[PDB]
Amino acid sequence: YNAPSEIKYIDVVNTYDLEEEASKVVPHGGFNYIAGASGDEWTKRANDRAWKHKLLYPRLAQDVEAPDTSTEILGHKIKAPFIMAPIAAHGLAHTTKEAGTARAVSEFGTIMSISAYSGATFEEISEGLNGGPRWFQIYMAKDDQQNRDILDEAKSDGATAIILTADSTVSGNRDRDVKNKFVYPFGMPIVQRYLRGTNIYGASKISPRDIEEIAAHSGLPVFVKGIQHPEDADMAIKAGASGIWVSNHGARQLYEAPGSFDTLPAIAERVNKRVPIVFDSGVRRGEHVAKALASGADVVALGRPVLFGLALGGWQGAYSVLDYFQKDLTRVMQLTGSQNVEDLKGLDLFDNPYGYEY
Amino acid sequence: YNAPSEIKYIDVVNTYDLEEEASKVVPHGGFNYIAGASGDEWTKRANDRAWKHKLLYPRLAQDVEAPDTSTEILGHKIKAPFIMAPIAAHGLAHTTKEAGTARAVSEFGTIMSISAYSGATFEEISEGLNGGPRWFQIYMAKDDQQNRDILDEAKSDGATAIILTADSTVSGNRDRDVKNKFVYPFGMPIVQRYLRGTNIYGASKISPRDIEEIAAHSGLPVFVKGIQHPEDADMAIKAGASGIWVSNHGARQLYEAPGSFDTLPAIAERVNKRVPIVFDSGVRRGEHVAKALASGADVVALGRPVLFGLALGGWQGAYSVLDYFQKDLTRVMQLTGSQNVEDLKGLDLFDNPYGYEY
Amino acid sequence: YNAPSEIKYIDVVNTYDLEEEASKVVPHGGFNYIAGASGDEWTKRANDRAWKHKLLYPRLAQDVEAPDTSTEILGHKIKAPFIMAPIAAHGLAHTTKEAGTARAVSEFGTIMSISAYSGATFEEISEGLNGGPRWFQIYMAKDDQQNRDILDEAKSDGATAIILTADSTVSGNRDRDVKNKFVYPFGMPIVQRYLRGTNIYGASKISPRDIEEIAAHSGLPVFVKGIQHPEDADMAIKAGASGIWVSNHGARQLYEAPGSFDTLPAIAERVNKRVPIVFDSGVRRGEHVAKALASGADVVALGRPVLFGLALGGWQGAYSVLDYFQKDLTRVMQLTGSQNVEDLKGLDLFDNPYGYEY
Amino acid sequence: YNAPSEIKYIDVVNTYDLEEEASKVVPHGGFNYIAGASGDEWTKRANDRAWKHKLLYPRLAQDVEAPDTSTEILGHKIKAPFIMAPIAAHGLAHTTKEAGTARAVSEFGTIMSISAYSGATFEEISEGLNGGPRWFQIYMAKDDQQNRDILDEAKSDGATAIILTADSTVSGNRDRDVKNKFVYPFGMPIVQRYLRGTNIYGASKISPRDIEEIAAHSGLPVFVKGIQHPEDADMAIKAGASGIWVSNHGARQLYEAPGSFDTLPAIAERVNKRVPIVFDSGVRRGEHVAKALASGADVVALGRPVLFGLALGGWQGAYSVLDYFQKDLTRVMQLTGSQNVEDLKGLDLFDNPYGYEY
Ligand SMILES: Cc1cc2nc3c(=O)[nH]c(=O)nc-3n(C[C@H](O)[C@H](O)[C@H](O)COP(=O)(O)O)c2cc1C
Ligand SMILES: Cc1cc2nc3c(=O)[nH]c(=O)nc-3n(C[C@H](O)[C@H](O)[C@H](O)COP(=O)(O)O)c2cc1C
Ligand SMILES: Cc1cc2nc3c(=O)[nH]c(=O)nc-3n(C[C@H](O)[C@H](O)[C@H](O)COP(=O)(O)O)c2cc1C
Ligand SMILES: Cc1cc2nc3c(=O)[nH]c(=O)nc-3n(C[C@H](O)[C@H](O)[C@H](O)COP(=O)(O)O)c2cc1C
Repeated sequence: YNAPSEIKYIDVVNTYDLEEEASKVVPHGGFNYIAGASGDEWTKRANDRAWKHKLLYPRLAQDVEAPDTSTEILGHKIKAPFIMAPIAAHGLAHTTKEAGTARAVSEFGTIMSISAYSGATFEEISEGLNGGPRWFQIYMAKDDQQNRDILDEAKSDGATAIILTADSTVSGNRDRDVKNKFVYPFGMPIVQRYLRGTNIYGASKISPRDIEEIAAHSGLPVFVKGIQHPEDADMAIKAGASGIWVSNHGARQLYEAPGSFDTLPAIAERVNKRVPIVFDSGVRRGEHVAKALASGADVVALGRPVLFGLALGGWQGAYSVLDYFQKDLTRVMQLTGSQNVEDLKGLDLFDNPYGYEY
Repeated sequence: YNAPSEIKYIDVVNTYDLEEEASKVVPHGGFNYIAGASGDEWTKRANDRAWKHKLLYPRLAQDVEAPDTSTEILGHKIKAPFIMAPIAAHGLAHTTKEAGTARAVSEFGTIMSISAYSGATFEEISEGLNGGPRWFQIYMAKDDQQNRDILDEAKSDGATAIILTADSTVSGNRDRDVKNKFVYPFGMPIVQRYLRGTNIYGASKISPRDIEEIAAHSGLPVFVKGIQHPEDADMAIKAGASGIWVSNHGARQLYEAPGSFDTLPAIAERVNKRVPIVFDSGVRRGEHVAKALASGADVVALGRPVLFGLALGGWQGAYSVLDYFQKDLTRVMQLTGSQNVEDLKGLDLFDNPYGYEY
Repeated sequence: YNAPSEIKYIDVVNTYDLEEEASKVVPHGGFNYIAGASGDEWTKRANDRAWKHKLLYPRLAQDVEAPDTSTEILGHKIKAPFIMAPIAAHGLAHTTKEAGTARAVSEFGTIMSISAYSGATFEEISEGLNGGPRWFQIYMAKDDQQNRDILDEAKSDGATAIILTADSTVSGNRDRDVKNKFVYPFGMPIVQRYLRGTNIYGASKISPRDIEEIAAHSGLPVFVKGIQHPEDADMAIKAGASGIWVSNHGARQLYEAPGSFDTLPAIAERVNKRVPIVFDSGVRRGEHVAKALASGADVVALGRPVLFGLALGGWQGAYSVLDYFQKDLTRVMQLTGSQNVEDLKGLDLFDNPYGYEY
Repeated sequence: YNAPSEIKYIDVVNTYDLEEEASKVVPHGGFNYIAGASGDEWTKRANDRAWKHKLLYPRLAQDVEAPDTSTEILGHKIKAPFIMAPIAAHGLAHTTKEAGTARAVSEFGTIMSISAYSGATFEEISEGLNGGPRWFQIYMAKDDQQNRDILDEAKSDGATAIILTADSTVSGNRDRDVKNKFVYPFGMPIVQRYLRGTNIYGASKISPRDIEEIAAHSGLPVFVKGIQHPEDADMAIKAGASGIWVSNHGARQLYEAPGSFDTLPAIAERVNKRVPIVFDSGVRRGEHVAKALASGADVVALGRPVLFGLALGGWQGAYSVLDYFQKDLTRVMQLTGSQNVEDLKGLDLFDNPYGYEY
């Protein structure tokens, strides 16, 4: 597998163009694994078009200070209200793999989410993180010893939250991967450390009782990731979740489902401040960060655009994408009259009943 | 007429691609007879786009068991909540014609619907069915002796329900067939057995009084097929129908009518459990099966995708399509938190007022 | 000007295809005069797409008789619920001009509307009409003697109604005609008979007072044509109109206005049976005739499709288009459970809030 | 920089075609500076498509007089209800730059808006204006001496209103300019007159307190430009604004915001006659002028179409565009039954919930 290896900063004009650019340097199979989605990708398109359902108003300012994008989540002060989403197998995008992404995320000043299906060992990731904050993403194993194992791993790795991904009991119908007959070219050292001698995908099982078990034994706040329905959010909190991570997995799971942003207000209204909300699935612009905040998210998580940046320039390319989002958000703050992230949470959005074609 | 004859399993990634694939092996006229629809096909497109009006939520599970797709209708236990729709002239798709479809349907474990306009004799179909359950579809004849004849045929053929198709008093404005000057290359042996010596299309007449007559004399439960309006459903039940088959005939009849799925909730609310509902016209994915169930159908009927599978691989190709739907539905069950078909009937759907372009 | 001259019947599969077909035989300038509309034609497209806003239901029959398309308007029994719209300069489409259209309309058995801007003399039209019913369309002249003149002409010509076109005070912004620098190649003998010695387009002025004047002096029922707003319909009736002709002139006048069919229900509700309603602007299918009837029109008027038929086959080609509409409507009647034109007035339409893309 | 220099009248059929025509004579970088907008231009498209959300009705007349497009704003009688929007750097379009635009605007008989970022000196503009009315557009400087300077400039230049642009604290994300690496080829003499010896873009800061300061010290009525939210309109008036200028800067500022016309009714309802409203951002047709008037604007401002006319023909080309709008509006008046600009303010618009695709 001939992944790119060049390390360089990139001039990000917008994140959409990074997809086609990365397609020229990433092997075909791996690129389509990253870029593709379930079915004919209608729900991936819905994730993108949902942002046109609620529109920003330019507005007058009420404060004289320059804008400040910093915020805090679970006690971590971060430079901007976005974190890195947990994504498997960064080596499909770049030879420096998860260590490269971790270096970009740590140097930028936000939180790295580590997929249990990382292609890098934690020691490799730890070198890139250089002490930066990290959260650990897990799937629910049928074998409860494996859950005890991975929770111990997360604690030993300095994780300050667990991300329990609920929406991946089985894979989505990812037509690109089926047609390409795609096969992972490398292993999963973190899960293999624990599975050796005891099928990896088939080891995973979630219900409210599962959430309760993980929350009771992790010693860390647990986000439940993949929530799209408000009653699930309520049930997850009552079962002990310390956070709700609104997501459809980048449209890589259930097909013919809503665009993720369209589900956020109903969830936020039901959560009603009880726990923090992370929002993902389709964030491509600073305007999207702002809209998610205005709609009840505390932070968003970034995914594909960062991986495409990693493909194009390693840690410096991924850093360029994070820098782009921070600068893009700053512009949106100026033009919406917002001085800080809290102001963005208070924005009034214009409801567009016409949708994408207007 | 040089229909395909090869028998093989096929790797179904999605059913949409089967249309173009079948177009390469089926003679032009017959293929466009199968694939085409009335007018400029806007209502066929509406049947397809209607599925984006109600979207599935991924949700947490409440049961530990593996998913089970089986269900029961009119006392028949079937492997999945879909049956074969009655379709004329399977010999346009494959030399093994209705016997090939019947073998796939019986081996899979669901119900075969036999069109009165079959190109195969019942003995030919019976060999494929090998004892499997079958329903018999009829049109209302103007000559009441022909109705007595075909009801006797159905009983002699072991049918356990009659499908009275109401929406075909005359043909739809099927532009493809007119422009191709298409002509059936073979006969209709089942109707000819009774019509000989006594114009076939012109023999057919329906009103509530017709439904009452068929229901009173068939000795079998009667589904009325082609219903799209709730008041017709109520009238049909009051006239003695034992089932409502919501359908627009695959958009092959009335043009500039709604997509069939959009009509289902209003019908289901009016039927209000009185009789079983079969839904068809546009089912292409497991998500569609689930949405129909959640909207009040007891089972769906499959049509064009199975015929395209038959064209590509005979009974094994048709079987591959049925297998695809069963596996696709299983995935949807996992991701919606559903353990069984009854759970699917209880799903909450997201209303998408933006329609297809979102 | 080299207009087609061939006379032949044509096999009409749909009326949309007649446009491109006619473009191959009609001189470029004249063809684009017939086919074009104001601005970028968005409102012509709206006239067409409006039909997808209200959808037909297939439904059970309640009567045993074969369908009958006949109806009556202002005492004239006509073979089907459509008449010929007043259209200028039929010689742009065919050398037999208005006489050819009149022969088709009379032989079919409906009403011919004669534009004051006919290229044929009345004697020429009269030969084609062969005694068939005719209505006379006028514009309001600034010179009231010209109004007295044309009303006398209409009476002498056997007209049984006047069509007062209100929506043409000035021409629409017809980009095709401006860019083609189109110029009428022949004269207007009917208006010239009266204008000689007394600038034709500039002779025309309407207000409720104008309607009152025409209705008081015509000796015939007056339809006011071009109505799109209900308050205008009420004002026109109170001023003495004997009919309301809902129309946007085939989108050839005001741009960025609604599709004509979308305006019909509000007008019909306000008219509330007081006078007959003629509907036009975008009728292309039997389904459109049915929908207009169900929405409050007594008849529709046909325009461009008949002219395209005339271009392709003279009176026999125009006849073929009328025959197509009658047969198309008959099919729609069968499938909607309608035995006669009154049944069509009682149809329940499905409201499609998604519009054209569904 | 090789700007066009030819002076000629042009035959304007519609203003949309002027864009492509100007692209053939304006240098690539400057043309894309004029034509482009933020992001992928979705909000520029929204400005255009918003006009299809409210549709005009053709209607009967209630007055006998010929239409009159004149109106009055802030005591200035103008020939038609549109003015020239403030636009920087007209020299990108034509060598005669702002003097050419000013000559067209003055000769036509409306108000010229002068951007503080003009490429022409005021003396150059004054020659073109030849005494015609002018308003002066400013940005809020951080250095309050610069605000005192520019307000003195405006008064010395005979300005009769100040346009305080609020929506440009920083530049929009104008992808065309970033990708073209566009750089202004000439200077800004008006701002340089005051900035010399005391970074131009970075000199600009607005809040209600800023509006109050400008309104208290200008000696002239102050319009606040860039308003899209009603509460900002109320706050601006309470702070001393004498006018509200509804605008999104031609979509050159905040991305993923509404089309400007969609924001106008809510603003007009809140302003509730307190001060005049100027509307801009997307006006391309006489129908748009009429719709803005009917929705609460007193006049509209024209932008890109006039600059494209200037590129194609200098002052005579810009004049041709103004003449086009006046003639186009006259047609719309005739067909809506409107005799004067006040009648246009009273029009009833058809609400189109289907949007652009209908
Ligand atoms: C290539 C790829 C791999 C992913 N791997 C994981 C994973 O291992 N665990 C997980 O919880 N989510 C995974 N996700 C989902 C992401 O966490 C996140 O929800 C998604 O990337 C957001 O959508 P976006 O990148 O289109 O904005 C993955 C997504 C992609 C595209
Ligand atoms: C080629 C073809 C032949 C059909 N023949 C019949 C028939 O003989 N009797 C009947 O009731 N329906 C017939 N139908 C309608 C089907 O029963 C069913 O309603 C339709 O196939 C469902 O639409 P779909 O296949 O697009 O999902 C036919 C449909 C097709 C496409
Ligand atoms: C070429 C052409 C000429 C027309 N001439 C007249 C006319 O002279 N008088 C009139 O009242 N309407 C005239 N109309 C409008 C028609 O009466 C009618 O409203 C229109 O054709 C209906 O739209 P459709 O043909 O697209 O269905 C004309 C329309 C066309 C296309
Ligand atoms: C090339 C260009 C330059 C502009 N410069 C200014 C400016 O200097 N000051 C300002 O207030 N608005 C400026 N605008 C915004 C215009 O005043 C106006 O709001 C916009 O042109 C209206 O949109 P439209 O031209 O698409 O109809 C500019 C617009 C363009 C296209």
